[PDB]
Amino acid sequence: IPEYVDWRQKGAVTPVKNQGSCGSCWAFSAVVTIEGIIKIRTGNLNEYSEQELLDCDRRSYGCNGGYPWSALQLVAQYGIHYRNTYPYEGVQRYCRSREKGPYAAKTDGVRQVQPYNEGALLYSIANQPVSVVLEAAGKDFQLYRGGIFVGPCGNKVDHAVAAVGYGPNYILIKNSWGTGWGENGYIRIKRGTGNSYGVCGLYTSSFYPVKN
Repeated sequence: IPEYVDWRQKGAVTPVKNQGSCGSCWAFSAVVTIEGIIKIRTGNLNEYSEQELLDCDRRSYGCNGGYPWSALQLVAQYGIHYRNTYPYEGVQRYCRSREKGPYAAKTDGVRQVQPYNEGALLYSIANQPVSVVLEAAGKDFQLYRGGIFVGPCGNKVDHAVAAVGYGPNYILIKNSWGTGWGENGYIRIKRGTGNSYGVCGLYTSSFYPVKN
């Protein structure tokens, strides 16, 4: 795999979003990976609906938190609508998939990266954007403005985001806190520290969609 990957340069990443106060990060993370794999497989970059996953993933807890893997399982089992059809409201409401016409996109399954393995995560990122988790609670992450982030941070993961690239010393992360946070909404997190958790627990739990 190459020394640098940046899915933004391949036109496979949509603009940075702001989830607001709702604990919907798991839905935003999952959508980034759907947006990416559909561009990779079909050539078209579309925005898909975080709100649909928020409303309709019965295994998750709406704005109280959730699971990227169940959100991705939902998209493989049913499908997902365009963001424009099902825009983001920042609050969980009734599942309205059936009232909004046919699904826009569908995937075929979900896979997990082997946890606590930096190389396995980089291998998956070279193939597509990947949903990852990290510890965001610390003020250093909250206040991050730029540069390759080394912490301080623990490994008590609490926030789902998407890995969309990497380089020799970092993994490139698309956050869902708007374009005013970090590097126009992105963070570069240090890699290669030899800690199997990853910096801020980045290697704990990573999933990606499968599309034939």
